[PDB]
Amino acid sequence: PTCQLEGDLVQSAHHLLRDLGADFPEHCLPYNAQISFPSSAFPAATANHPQCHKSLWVVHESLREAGLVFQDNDIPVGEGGVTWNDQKLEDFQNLQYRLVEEGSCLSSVNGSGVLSSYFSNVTAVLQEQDSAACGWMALRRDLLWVLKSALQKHRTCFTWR
Ligand SMILES: *[C@@H]1O[C@H](CO)[C@@H](O)[C@H](O)[C@H]1NC(C)=O
Repeated sequence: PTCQLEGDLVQSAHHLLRDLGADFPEHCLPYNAQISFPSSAFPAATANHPQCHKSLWVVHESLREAGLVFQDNDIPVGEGGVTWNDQKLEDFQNLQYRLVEEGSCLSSVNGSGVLSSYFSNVTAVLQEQDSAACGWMALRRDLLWVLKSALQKHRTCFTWR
C-alpha cells in the first residue's frame, strides 16, 4: 500500500457532499456551541514545511470518524429530518470508504484527542431525536469545510491524476 490520499477522490467527495444537500440552516445555529470543528487541527504550512502528514491526518481521521457516525446513526428524513439526495450520499460514502482504506497508515499514529472530542459532541447531538437533524447538518457543514480547506490550502499533499 502506497498510503496516499488521491486528490481526485477528495475533490469528488467534496462535490458529492456539496451537491447532496443545502446550506446550513439558521435554526441550527445554537448547535455550534456543541459542534465546532477545531480548525486549528490543520497545520500552518510554511516554506519547506508543508506539514502534509498532519494535513492528511485531519482529512483521513475526519472521514474515518464520519464513517463510524454514518454506520452507527440513522438519518431522519421526515419533517424534523434532513432532505439529502440519498443516491449521492451513497456515492459519497463509497468514495469516503476508498479514501479511509487507502490512507490507513495515517490512522496508525494516535493523534490528539481534538478530533475525537468533536465527534463525541456530534454523536451526542445525533442521538437525541429533537436535535438529530441539526447535528447531521452541522457535521456535513464541517466535513465540507475540511475537504474544501484541505484542497485549498494543502493541495500538494494529495496525489493527482
Ligand atoms: C462539546 O460541547 C460542549 C458544550 O455542550 C462544549 O463546551 C465543548 O467545547 C465541546 N467540545 C468541543 C471539542 O468542541
